[PDB]
Amino acid sequence: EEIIWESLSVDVGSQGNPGIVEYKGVDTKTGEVLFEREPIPIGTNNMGEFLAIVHGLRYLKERNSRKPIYSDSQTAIKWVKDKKAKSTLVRNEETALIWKLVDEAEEWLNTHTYETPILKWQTDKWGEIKADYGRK
RNA sequence: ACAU
DNA sequence: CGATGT
Ligand SMILES: [Cl-]
Ligand SMILES: [Cl-]
Ligand SMILES: [Cl-]
Ligand SMILES: [Mg+2]
Ligand SMILES: [Mg+2]
Ligand SMILES: [Rb+]
Ligand SMILES: [Rb+]
Ligand SMILES: [Rb+]
Ligand SMILES: [Rb+]
Repeated sequence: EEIIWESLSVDVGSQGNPGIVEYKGVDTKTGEVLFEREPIPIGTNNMGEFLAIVHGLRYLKERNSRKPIYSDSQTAIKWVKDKKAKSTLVRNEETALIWKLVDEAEEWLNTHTYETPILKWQTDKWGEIKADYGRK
């Protein structure tokens, strides 16, 4: 219904899908960029959306912050809930890095706890999430 | 269909 | 127009 402004918003950006993937997290209220991942040569939109949420969880936990996380990705929210990124991307030498990071993010989820609400950013009502890359 |  | 996902 209403935006929870006291929150962290995350999003993927890419060049191609599959293609070069990056992600970032921003303060929903101010747009301040709080973290940005260096581009990964090949990944998918959904893998990057998943990594962005898990990075947000780790970022907030390290800082003892109870803020929720907004994501625009129905898929990645479910993958985090399930602790399992069900990507179709081939696992090969070219995709090794993204898959390593996804595997490590799942491993983190399986070894840590959090109460962080992971909320759907309602793009249809609120416009683009504040972490968006402005590329579409 | 919906979400990217 | 193409792609990734539930
Ligand atoms: Cl990562
Ligand atoms: Cl909340
Ligand atoms: Cl959702
Ligand atoms: Mg997104
Ligand atoms: Mg975006
Ligand atoms: Rb902590
Ligand atoms: Rb964009
Ligand atoms: Rb979107
Ligand atoms: Rb589709």
